[PDB]
Amino acid sequence: DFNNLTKGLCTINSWHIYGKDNAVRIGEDSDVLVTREPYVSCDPDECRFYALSQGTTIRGKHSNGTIHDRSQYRALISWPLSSPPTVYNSRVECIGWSSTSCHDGKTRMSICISGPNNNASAVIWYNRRPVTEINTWARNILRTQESECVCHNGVCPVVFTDGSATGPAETRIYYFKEGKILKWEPLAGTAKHIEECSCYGERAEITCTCRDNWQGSNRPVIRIDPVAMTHTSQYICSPVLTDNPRPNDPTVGKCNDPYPGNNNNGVKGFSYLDGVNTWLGRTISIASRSGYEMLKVPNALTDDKSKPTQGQTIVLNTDWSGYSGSFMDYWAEGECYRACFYVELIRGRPKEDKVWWTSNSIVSMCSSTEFLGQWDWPDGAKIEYFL
Ligand SMILES: COC(=O)[C@@H]1C[C@H](C(=O)O)N[C@H]1[C@H](CC(C)C)NC(C)=O
Repeated sequence: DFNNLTKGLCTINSWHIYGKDNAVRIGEDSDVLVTREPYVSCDPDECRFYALSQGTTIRGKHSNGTIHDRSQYRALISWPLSSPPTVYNSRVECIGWSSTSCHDGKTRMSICISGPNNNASAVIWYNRRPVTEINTWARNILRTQESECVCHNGVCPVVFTDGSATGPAETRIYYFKEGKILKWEPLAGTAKHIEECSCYGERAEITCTCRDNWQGSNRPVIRIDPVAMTHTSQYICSPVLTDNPRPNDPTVGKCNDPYPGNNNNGVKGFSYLDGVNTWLGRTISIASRSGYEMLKVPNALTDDKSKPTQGQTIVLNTDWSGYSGSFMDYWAEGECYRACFYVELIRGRPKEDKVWWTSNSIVSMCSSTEFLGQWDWPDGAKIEYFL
């Protein structure tokens, strides 16, 4: 049967290490593919790492220029958890340079988008076969979440965006079932710009924390009702800003508007908004993608004055991070859903231009009801070795 979001989130008192692939360190002397925009996603019988290959190995001569985001040599690949994305173990879900993927309890739906900027197209795969196609509607880089979608009784909402990344754009929430379109709605609510949403599901509701790439340093949020197939949007009210780059934390945040200070830029991120059991993720640095920390900010979503009450560093401010998204093992034993997340640890350009490539490795953590001691998890690769 299709999976149903019948549980609530487990109580988040800290974070335990879930998975790490040390891909760059290993790829230094093995056939590991160059990737970026990775995530984690589970099936009823296993969980896997996901990412957008660049169609070449790190050591390969074609790794030169992989700082680019959209080429005809990219594809959404998945591989064994904590293993590295190698040529020999990576499974291709579909061809394209923007994606999302999730299992509905019976089988898996995967979405890849490809094509020129003014004419991209999305192909929705289900049970590994192509089923539905959707052409651009704004003729400007049709794109998706870059992390797993979430399903409820067969219905799997997916947030897309087409248009300018630096101003008003055309965002849509598609409601799929068995890879077929049941309905779609244009974005509503007060979120003024949407991109790369990180979502999770609990108690028949789907929360997506996204990125306002044009004006908000606070992160927009879309909560979706998968049964009525309706949604609303707002901004995380809390003054604890979580995008990047971003201005310094104020004492009051903004609920229905973007907090200003930085324009046309950002990073994919996520949060878990569950009343007092709310945790936010953010790079430690306000100017670059360095370091990563989790911050317990009770009622962040609705309290425009909520400040940290607990925290945990995931990556030190002297190590590179990157995209970060949410996922959960909706098929684990237990009474509650265990909040998990991954952090893309970017290596190479533009920050490390001694090499001509841009890749990353993965770190993943899930929550614990215990108050576990913390440690930091850097990529671990030594750039000098690639010289
Ligand atoms: C797959 O590439 C990404 O995720 C890239 C990565 C890059 C970043 O922020 O690091 N910007 C994304 C770019 C953002 C758009 C809104 C301009 N998306 C696409 C599909 O080109």
